[PDB]
Amino acid sequence: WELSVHVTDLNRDVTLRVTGEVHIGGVMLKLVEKLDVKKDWSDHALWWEKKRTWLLKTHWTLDKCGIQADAKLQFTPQHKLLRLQLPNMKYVKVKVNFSDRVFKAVSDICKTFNIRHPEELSLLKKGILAVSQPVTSPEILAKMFKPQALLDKAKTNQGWLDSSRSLMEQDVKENEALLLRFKYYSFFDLNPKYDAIRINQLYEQAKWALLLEEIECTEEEMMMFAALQYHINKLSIMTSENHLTTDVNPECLVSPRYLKKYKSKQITARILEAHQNVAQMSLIEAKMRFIQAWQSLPEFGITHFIARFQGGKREELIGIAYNRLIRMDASTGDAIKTWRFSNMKQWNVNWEIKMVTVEFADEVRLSFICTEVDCKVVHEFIGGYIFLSTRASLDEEMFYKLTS
Amino acid sequence: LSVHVTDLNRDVTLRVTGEVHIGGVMLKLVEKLDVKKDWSDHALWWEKKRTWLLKTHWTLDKCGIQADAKLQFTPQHKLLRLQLPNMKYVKVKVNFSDRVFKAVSDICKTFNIRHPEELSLLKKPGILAVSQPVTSPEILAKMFKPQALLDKAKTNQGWLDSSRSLMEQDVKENEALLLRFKYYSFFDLNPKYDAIRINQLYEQAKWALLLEEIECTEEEMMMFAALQYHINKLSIMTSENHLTTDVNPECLVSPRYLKKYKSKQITARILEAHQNVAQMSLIEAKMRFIQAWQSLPEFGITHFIARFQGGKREELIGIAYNRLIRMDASTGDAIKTWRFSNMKQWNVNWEIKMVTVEFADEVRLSFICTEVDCKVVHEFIGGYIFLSTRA
Repeated sequence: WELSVHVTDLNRDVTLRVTGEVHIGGVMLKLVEKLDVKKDWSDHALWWEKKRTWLLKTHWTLDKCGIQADAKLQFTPQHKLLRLQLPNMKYVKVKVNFSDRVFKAVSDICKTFNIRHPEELSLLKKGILAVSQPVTSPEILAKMFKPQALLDKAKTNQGWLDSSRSLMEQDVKENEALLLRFKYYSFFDLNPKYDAIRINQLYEQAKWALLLEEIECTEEEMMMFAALQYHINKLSIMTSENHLTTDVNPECLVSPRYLKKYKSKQITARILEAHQNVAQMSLIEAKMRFIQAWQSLPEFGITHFIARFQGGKREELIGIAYNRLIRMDASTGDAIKTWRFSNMKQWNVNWEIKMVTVEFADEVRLSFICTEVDCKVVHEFIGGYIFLSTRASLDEEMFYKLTS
Repeated sequence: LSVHVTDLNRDVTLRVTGEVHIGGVMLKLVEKLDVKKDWSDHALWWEKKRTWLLKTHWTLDKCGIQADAKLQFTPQHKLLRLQLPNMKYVKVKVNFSDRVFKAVSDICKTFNIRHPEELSLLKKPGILAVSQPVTSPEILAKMFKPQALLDKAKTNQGWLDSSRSLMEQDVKENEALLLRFKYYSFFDLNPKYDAIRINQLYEQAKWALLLEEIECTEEEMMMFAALQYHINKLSIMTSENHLTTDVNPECLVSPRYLKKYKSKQITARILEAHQNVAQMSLIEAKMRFIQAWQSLPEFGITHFIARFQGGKREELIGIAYNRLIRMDASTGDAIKTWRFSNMKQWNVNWEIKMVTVEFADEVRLSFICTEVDCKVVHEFIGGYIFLSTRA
C-alpha cells in the first residue's frame, strides 16, 4: 500500500509505496531518499499518533507493528523543547527526549539542574534554580491564590505523568507547560554540602504551599514560617555583601600574628570572602529548618484521590502517605481509617471495574474504586513509596516492576 | 584552746576538757564574745593539719585536737572572683568547706550551666549570656602569652582537687580562680536549655584560638573569624524590633491574614517571631563554631610532663577523652597513642609517682610524673572514664 509520513520540522508530508514486509528502518530510508535533502536525521524517529506509539525498533517489519493502509504516521525529532515550572513558581525552557520514559526524563532533567534523587520528583499537568526571593507585593499572592479545596486538590493529582511511558504518549506537545514537583514526601539524605538547589526548591515548594494555603497551619506557625522567610532573606543578602556593615573591627577576630603578616585592608577582605561562605551555609540550614517544620505539620505528606469504598454513601478520599493509606471524608478532611505500609503484603488493581485492592496483615483487606486515570496514578504512588522504602545507583528496573 | 575569729579579728582562749563536742565549743565561743550577729555561715578550721571541723557531733578527743591547739573560727562562704571562659571577672561566693566538685555544681546551677562535671577550677547575671568581640586589637596583644607546651603543662598543675575543698588547697578570699571547661567531652548540647552553657563554651573556644592557645591553619583562622563576625550580626538581629530589609512582611503570609490584621499588626508579630528565630540562629552559630573547634587536629588535649619507658628527656603525656598520647615536649608531635576504648584498667604507684595503664591484647603503658601531676592526672583519667558512662 501507500504510507503517509509527515516530517514535522520540515513541514513536509511524504507519500511512500510500501508492501508491509518492509522494516521500520527501511521506511526511514525511503523517507530520506525521496526528500532529497542534506540534513542531520540523527534525532528523528517514527511516531504514530492514531495509536500513540513510537516506532523505535528498527528491525521490526510493518506487519509486526500492525501498520494498516493509509496510516498517517510522523517523522519527528525525539528531543523537543518543554516549558517547566519549578517549585519556585518560575518557568524554565528545557530540551528533553520525548521518547524516553518520564522517569528517565526526570532524572536527566534533575542531573542538569544538579538535583540529587530524582525519584522523589516527577511531572504534573496543569542560577534560576539557586536563589530564593520573596514576592514584591501581596497582590501577586492573591493573584496566584487557588481554590485550594480538598476535592479540587484531588482533581489536580490526576495529572501525574506515567513514569513508565513517554511524554509524547501522554498528550504532551512541544513548548507546552509541565510542573516539576516533589511527588513523594520521603526525602533521602538531604545533604547541604551537595543539595543547594535540591533544598532550595524543596523549601520553595514548602513556602508556596503555605502561602497559597494548600496545607494548613496555626496562626502561630504561620508567623514562624514568615519569620523564617524574613531570616532567610537577610541571610541571602549577607551572601552578596562584600563590605563591612557592623561596628566590629575585623582585626579583633584574628590572632595577633596575622596583623603582622597582612595589612588591615587584606585581612578585612579575606574575612568578608569567608563570611559569604558562612552566610551561604546559614542560608541553607535556615531553609532546612523551614522544611523540617513543614514536615511536622499534621496535614503533611498526603496525596488526595477521589475514591468510593465498599460501604460508602458518597465520593470519599484515599490519602497516600509515605507510611500509610488513609480513608478520608471529602468535606471535613478527617481520617476515617488508616492502614500502615509496614503491614502490607500484596496490592493489586482490577482494571475492569477500576478497583484497587490491598491486603494487609491481620487479614484485613482494603478496596476502593477510582476513575481509570486515578487507578494508574494511585498504583504508581503505592509502588513508588515502597520503592523508596528500600533506599539505604538506583535500580530503575525494580522501580518499573513495582510501578507497572 | 586557742581559737581565732577572722571576721572580728581577735582570738579567744577557751577552757576545755577535750571531752566537749565540736558543737558545744562553738556555743561557748559565742558566749565569751558578747556580740549580736548571724553565726550561721561560721565554722572551725586549723591550718596546722589542713582540715575543717564540720562534724559537730564529734568530741575533741578523737578529733586529735590537742591542748592550746591553734584553731580558727571562720565563715565558710568567702569572696571569690571568677574569671569566666569569656575572660571577664565576676565576683561570687561559695562554700569553702564543700568539695570543689560540689562547689562547681553550685556555681553552674547559679550560672544556669548544665553538666558542671565538664567544668572545674584552675589556678593562675546577663554577662553570662552576652558575647561581644574585643573593641581593639590592642587588648589582644596585651593578653597574648608565650604559650609553649611546657608552659601549658605547667599551668595544668593548678587544676584543683575536686574531692577536696578550697581552704585545703591554698585559696584565700577575694582572690581569683579560673572557671574553665576541663573535660572536652560535651554531653547534650541543647539550644533549648544551654543558652549560657554554649555561649561560655564558645567563648573558651574563641579565646583559645585568638590567643593561640590552640593552633590552626590560616584558612581555619579566617573561617573562625568570619564565623564570629556572623555571630555578631546574628546577635544584633535578636536585639532590635524594626524592619531592616526592603521586604513587605505581608508578602510572607497567606492572604487571609491581611483581612484579619493591619500591616503594623502583621509586622509586629513577624518581628517578634524573628527575634526568637534569630536567637536560635545565634545559638546554632555558636554551635558550629564549637564543632569546627572540636574537629581541629590539636583539640581536646591536656598536657602533663612525663618520663616514659624508654624515654630520653622530659616528654609529655597528653590526656584526651578518647585517648592519651606520648608526645614530644617541644614540637607536640604524637609519638604513640593509646585509646580508652581498649583500656582494661589503670593503677597509680604513689611511691614511684608512676601511672600504669593496661589495655586489651596485652599492651601495657607506664610513665612517671610529679607528685602534684599524679594527683591531677589521676583525676583526669577517671573523670573522662566517668564521662564515658553518661546515658
